[PDB]
Amino acid sequence: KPNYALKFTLAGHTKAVSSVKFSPNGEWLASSSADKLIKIWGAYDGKFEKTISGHKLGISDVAWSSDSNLLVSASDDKTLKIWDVSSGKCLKTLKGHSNYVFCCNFNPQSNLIVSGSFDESVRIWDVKTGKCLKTLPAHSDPVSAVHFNRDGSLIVSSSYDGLCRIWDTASGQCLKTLNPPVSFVKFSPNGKYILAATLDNTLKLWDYSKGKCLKTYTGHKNEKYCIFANFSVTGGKWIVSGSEDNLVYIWNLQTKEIVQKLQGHTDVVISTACHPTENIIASAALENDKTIKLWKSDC
Ligand SMILES: Cc1nc(F)ccc1-c1cc(Cn2ccn(C)c2=N)cc(C(=O)NCc2ccc(Cl)c(Cl)c2)c1
Repeated sequence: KPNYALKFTLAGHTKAVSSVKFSPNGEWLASSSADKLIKIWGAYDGKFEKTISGHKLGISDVAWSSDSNLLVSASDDKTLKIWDVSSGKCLKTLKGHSNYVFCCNFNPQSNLIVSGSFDESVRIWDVKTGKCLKTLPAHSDPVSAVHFNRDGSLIVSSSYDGLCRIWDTASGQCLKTLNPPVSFVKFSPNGKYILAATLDNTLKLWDYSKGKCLKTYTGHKNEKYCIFANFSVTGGKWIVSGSEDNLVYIWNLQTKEIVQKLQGHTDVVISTACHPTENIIASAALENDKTIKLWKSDC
């Protein structure tokens, strides 16, 4: 069992925190917020580094490029923005969605960005030009998550419509459809499995090639919000997720037993992230809390 303990509470956002992500080189934590700002924090000392501003409405999501130099943010102003982290400057504004942009990610090469929107579409953008390359009529309800697999050849998307769809990046064509609302989806690190959250207090680990569910994780509270979930792989093999009972849940991946519930937040833990090399979790909560917490375990 892990023994995550609170190391830092990061305060500064003035509305709900929407997403936290560690940079791939492990050095930074980025946070987005309904307060229209991105904040950058030291991953190991918790130290506030800078605020990045420019969006006209709340930010739902942020994601890092592979070299840790760029960020992309998704916003209720219906755009995404590409940021140079070291200068804080907006490089591109990605325009095209007809409703709030909810989720975003770079591919491993980081020449592409994928986005999902309340307009029920998934878009694929060129990082260099900022132009939309493809619009996928992906779903029949808001898109809750978008994720590239390990080499970027595939995109997985999820939606309130209850579907999880896998797309061929190069052509935009749908390869597989896996119905309670699906509130989150992500590829496993090797790209073989998919972790999917549904709004019936349930996480499931699917085999992608087989199209069958392998494990089911329950005990948390998730019926209203799209809550990030993670594979923790630096120590023991865990599943990590937030919860609407203000706790961070950690399951043993193989046995599906809840092995730790992290107490401290005073609102829904909407986002969790796992550090790329250290046994460190970042968690962030909604507007009655507005803080980010950094936790460290020996295993
Ligand atoms: C707090 C905040 N502030 C802003 F300014 C803008 C957005 C948000 C926000 C963030 C998250 C976490 N998050 C973000 C990206 N990703 C992949 C996530 N999991 C979730 C929600 C949510 O649950 N909103 C209702 C809802 C229910 C069902 C569906 Cl289907 C959808 Cl799409 C949304 C809202």
